[PDB]
Amino acid sequence: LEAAHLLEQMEYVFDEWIHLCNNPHATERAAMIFVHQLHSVQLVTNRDEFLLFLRHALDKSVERFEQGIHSGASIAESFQAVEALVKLIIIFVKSHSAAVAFMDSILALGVLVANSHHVKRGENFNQRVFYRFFALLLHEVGLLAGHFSKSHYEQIILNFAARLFDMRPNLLPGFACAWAGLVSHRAFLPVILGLPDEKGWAPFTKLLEQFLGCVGELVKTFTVSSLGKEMYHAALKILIVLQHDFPIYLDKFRVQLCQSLPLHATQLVNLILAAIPPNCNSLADPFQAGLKVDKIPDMKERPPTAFDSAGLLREAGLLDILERMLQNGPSEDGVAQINHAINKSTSFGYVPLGVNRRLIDAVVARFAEFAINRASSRSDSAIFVAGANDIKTLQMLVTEVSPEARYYLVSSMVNELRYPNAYTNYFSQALLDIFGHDMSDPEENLVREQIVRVLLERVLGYWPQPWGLIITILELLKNDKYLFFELPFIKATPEVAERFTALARSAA
Repeated sequence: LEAAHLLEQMEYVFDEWIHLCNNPHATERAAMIFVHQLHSVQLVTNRDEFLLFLRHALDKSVERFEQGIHSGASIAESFQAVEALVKLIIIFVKSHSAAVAFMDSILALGVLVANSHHVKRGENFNQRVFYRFFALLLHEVGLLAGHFSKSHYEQIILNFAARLFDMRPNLLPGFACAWAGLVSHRAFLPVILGLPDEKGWAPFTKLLEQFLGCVGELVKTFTVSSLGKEMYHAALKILIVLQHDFPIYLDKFRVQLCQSLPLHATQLVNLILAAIPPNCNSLADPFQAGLKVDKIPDMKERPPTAFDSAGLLREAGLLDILERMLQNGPSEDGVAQINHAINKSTSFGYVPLGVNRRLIDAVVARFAEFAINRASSRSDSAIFVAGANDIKTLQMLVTEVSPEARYYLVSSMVNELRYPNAYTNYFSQALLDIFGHDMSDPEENLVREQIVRVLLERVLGYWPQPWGLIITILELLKNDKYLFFELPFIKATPEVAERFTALARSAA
């Protein structure tokens, strides 16, 4: 009843504020008179009444924008309503942590209004006005970087990353394009990763995994719509930027990002893997002369990882048995217990169809870590040992594991061989050892078909490949005993053989 009058008062105040911003014959002093007057005439006494005013103002800004666009006015002319709101907002944040709590409340406010216009108008949602709102706030805060303390500024950035996640394409699918532009925005993306001690890497990787996953699902459904193209192109551009500007982050969180993407999305995944650290200059041409990988310094260095492989296994309660198998050699009961946990994603008439990706990625990662400890202890300082228990543990693992499940098992190892490092080194030696194990046996031959089928898919595409990818395959080609040419898989596909032969003829 009386509540209707209150809203009409809030709307009237905001209208007067817009007119002041639009009037060129207005003095600069006029604006600060308006804001001081807001508290004296009891228009806005409490902090809640201010938020309510800002709730209604952001709502009107959206209505004003749609009004302007439909009228035929320029897009800049229609933005003046939401722009006037942001200006008033900035006035209060410079009046001063209260400022951090004030910024956070407005961010959460924008989320509420965005969700409101998506609930009330799902198909009639307009991303343009809401994107402009958050984009301006990102820009203005960046200008006030010197004002806030070093700790207060970081809190605002982290809170911004928190509020962006509250507007997921899963929860706000009609805001996906704009949300993508906010994650890739030059006022947020560089500053979140720019924070010291990698404080912003964890919030950012959460947004990105939602983003990459959103694209991946679109891609799988054979999209032709502008949405899919806009979303996929945004994915390409953001990964290209991340690779060049922040290669260390893309190297450290490589596992988490690949999981968000479907495996067959080869190009998107390749952008993550082909990334190289700035310090590394050991990148040599695989084709050149008689290149010997064993004589490389960075081949023993351990790349950084944000992946918690050890913790994920412990949480699954399978960490203890794996380490016991890495010490005591492969055990039949052990592999079977790991395999069941892998295929689990039990009751009467129940069969598993899905495979746990992350658990597999955890297991694979542990085989390399145990090789690192060995190298430090040994006088030979070699990472890979052909007669060790772990390589036989991995050997038996690939054999007894489900065909679909072994596909993810091998794909994990190939994903690890990238630029010259210990992980690339270990899995390059390990993947060949499995391929060379019991070549005469028919069952092992089938596994060899699964390995080449994965490798062939990665090199089939016309794009820069990882270093370790080419290195491993060339060794698989150059070696006589491997007889890759006369593998029943290579005998099966003529077109794949054509592509492979071209690589074999470039294999100087």
